[PDB]
Amino acid sequence: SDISSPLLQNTVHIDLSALNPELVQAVQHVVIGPSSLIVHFNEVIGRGHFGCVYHGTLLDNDGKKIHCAVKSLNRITDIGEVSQFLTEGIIMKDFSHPNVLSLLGICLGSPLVVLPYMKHGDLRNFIRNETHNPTVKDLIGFGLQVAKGMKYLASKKFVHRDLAARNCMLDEKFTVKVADFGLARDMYDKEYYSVHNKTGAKLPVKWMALESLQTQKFTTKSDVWSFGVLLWELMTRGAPPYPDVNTFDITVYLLQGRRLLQPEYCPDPLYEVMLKCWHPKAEMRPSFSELVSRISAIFSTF
Ligand SMILES: Cn1cc2cc(C(F)(F)c3nnc4ccc(-c5cnn(C6CC6)c5)nn34)c(F)cc2n1
Repeated sequence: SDISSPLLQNTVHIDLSALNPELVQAVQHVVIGPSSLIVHFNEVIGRGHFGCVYHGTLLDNDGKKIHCAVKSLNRITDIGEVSQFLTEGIIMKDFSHPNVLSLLGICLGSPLVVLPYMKHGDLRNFIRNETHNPTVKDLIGFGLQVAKGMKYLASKKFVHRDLAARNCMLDEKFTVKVADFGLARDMYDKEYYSVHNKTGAKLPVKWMALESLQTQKFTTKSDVWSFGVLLWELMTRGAPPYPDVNTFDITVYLLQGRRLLQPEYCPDPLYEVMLKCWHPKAEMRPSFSELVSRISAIFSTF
């Protein structure tokens, strides 16, 4: 009734006055009460170009304290670009898959992206840790899990656009979740991104398909490309792709027909899968449901 004590569902109207009405109801379904979440600003567990990520404490229908990471959007200053960002990714609320990063809620100067806590961090930093010992079968299992969640996202006609081993997280059961999409989309390691200078688009050149560099029209076939590079990172346990090829001549490398070489510890049937995902004709690349068929057969056998 008042300016000072409005109901929670109305605080979407108040603190997000630049939002679509369609989107007002969308983020009205996913509001988090401030008295139900404590944000630890004492330590940052993640930094992105829109803001930092903090450890949080979400309180549910019972007092149960579920750990979380809470993504801050403080650095995006324009309260109309914020509204655009919520327009891009609120569709995450409809997604539910064991291999996909879910969204717990949006709290409320910018809003707060409340996401499940990932005990083991991102997929790349895990496979690169000296003190970690994943076998060959393990890393293929990781590439199996991302293929499933990708197959789920592909079924929603959803183009993630930035599939890479730095953008998939690991919970405490080592379930891989595709992340870095929607409200979680950001640049969590700036080194690999080119900002286009007409479109503001952010480009992960080492992971983008060849048609994506020529046109900037991302598709479901272009994530298949990014998935085989993801296979490549796993088999090299997180090595940078194309260390002898800087971003500029990357197109010259791929227009010649040259791809990433077979790693020392990648089975030939798995490296053959990589080459099919990098086919110059996008419509002839394997689907994510065909990928899950091939990788499972490779993951079981030796
Ligand atoms: C302990 N924990 C931290 C979390 C961060 C997020 C996140 F930030 F929101 C997020 N969503 N998708 C992604 C994809 C990649 C990264 C990411 C972060 N760091 N890195 C390494 C430097 C490159 C990649 N984060 N991320 C999350 F949802 C849950 C989390 N749990």
